[PDB]
Amino acid sequence: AAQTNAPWGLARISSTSPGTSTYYYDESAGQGSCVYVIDTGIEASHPEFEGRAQMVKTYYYSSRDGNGHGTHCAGTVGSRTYGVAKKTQLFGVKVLDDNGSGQYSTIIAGMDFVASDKNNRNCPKGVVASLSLGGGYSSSVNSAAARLQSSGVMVAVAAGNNNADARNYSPASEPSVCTVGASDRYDRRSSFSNYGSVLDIFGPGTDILSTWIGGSTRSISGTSMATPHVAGLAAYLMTLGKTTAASACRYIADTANKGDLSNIPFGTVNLLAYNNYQA
Repeated sequence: AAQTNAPWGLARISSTSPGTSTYYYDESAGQGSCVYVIDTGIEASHPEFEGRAQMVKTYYYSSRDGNGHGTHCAGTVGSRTYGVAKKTQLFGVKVLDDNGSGQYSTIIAGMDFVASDKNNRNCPKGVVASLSLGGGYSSSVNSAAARLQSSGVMVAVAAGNNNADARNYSPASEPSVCTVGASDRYDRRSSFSNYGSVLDIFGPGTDILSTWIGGSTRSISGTSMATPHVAGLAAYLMTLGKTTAASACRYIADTANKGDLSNIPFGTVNLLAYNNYQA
């Protein structure tokens, strides 16, 4: 399938070269997979989600996304126009308040929620969790992410936006999950992207168009935007049967575009997420 005039990041993940604008992908499109977006919520009523999004849990007075961040990330995972995996099921877990903040204890509870809640959902092709959040190093936060991964969920987490080594941030620094840095449309490391040995992969993160609250759209930047590209890619590849939740991060690294990014510090992987789809 070909989506013309796609957001640059979608075109990038199906291309061996920057500078194109059509996204190419197998029409299975993540059907039968599920992606949990653990964030500020999801505006499930947005036409772009086509009834495939729902809120499953909140720790606050509403499950609505009063911020936009979670809706934007969910749109990159799975919206019809802005999403990588256009037929996946999206499940929102609101661990962040409408200002985008959340206590680590709530975030940990949300991760353990997903590890159990997947047993209440129909996801025959597999389960992914996208975590566009983080703070300073916490062994308890890392351990929660490790448990979620161990339970059979492909966990993708943001590297962070500090232009620093991600070893000092959580859950970015957890070795067993997929830690995602950000790149721009010219294949440069995004100016804010964290780096370091703990990163597994880069995805598009600068000037990413996606859904927003109030039935709208906007372009924003962050490792928060790169993470759902990788989460959606995992769901797409799992639906294709090419990999599993336990092996998808490694498979994405195996099949990535290699050595094409600039300003990657010595010791950080130079790997850009790529679907290897041959139309």
